[PDB]
Amino acid sequence: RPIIPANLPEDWQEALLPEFSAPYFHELTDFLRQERKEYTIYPPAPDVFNALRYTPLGEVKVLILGQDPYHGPNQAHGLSFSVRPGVRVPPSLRNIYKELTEDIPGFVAPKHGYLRSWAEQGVLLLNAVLTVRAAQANSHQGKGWEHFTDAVIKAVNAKEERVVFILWGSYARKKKKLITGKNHVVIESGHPSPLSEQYFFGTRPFSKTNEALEKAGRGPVEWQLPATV
DNA sequence: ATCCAGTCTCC
DNA sequence: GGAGACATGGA
Ligand SMILES: [Cl-]
Repeated sequence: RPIIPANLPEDWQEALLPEFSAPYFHELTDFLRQERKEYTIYPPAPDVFNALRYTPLGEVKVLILGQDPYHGPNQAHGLSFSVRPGVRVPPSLRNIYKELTEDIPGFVAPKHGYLRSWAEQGVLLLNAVLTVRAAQANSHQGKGWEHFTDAVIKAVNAKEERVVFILWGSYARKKKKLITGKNHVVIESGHPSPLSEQYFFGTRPFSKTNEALEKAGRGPVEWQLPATV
């Protein structure tokens, strides 16, 4: 039987039905059940598909693709790079904020790390791999997620209206060949982790995104976050 | 003071 | 991919 996540927007359910029905996805699911039995796996299972829940396929105008979820306790909750109200801003997101402060005039980094207000504007906050074992970055690489996130990329690429794809890191950048739509734009760099920050700083992805959207008659993203959440 | 938050080079 | 070099600014 297909293993279909609950409460997805209908457009995602229709686009991704073949994935939820596929043998590779059944095998990925079985592996993840074993992993959750034997280890602490992030994010919590109810949150794994939250990026799709918060940004319907029809609303996507920017697709941010990181590597894999944050791998410490109470960090990841399915929107890449985001943390819940109350949670310390992780290093990657501190670096995102540093780059925004330089790239977008007037951006003021808030004390929180909650990025829901970006998802609500059409920014799909994805990672190439959607789960991780505690303390072990990229521990779930190469187990089936990449086929599923290829399918997500492909569904967005099939849209006619311009989407900006921002590929952060080597693993996310493997998706570049799938982005063939004539109206789409790809921005790529190193990941914003402090361990790769020399490959991220100065790449101006936020302004480049807004310029591309504007030239296509799409509205820019409001990158400023609320001061409190 | 230690620990802990990627990607390049050769084979 | 494997092994190692070089990767950081804070709690
Ligand atoms: Cl994440």
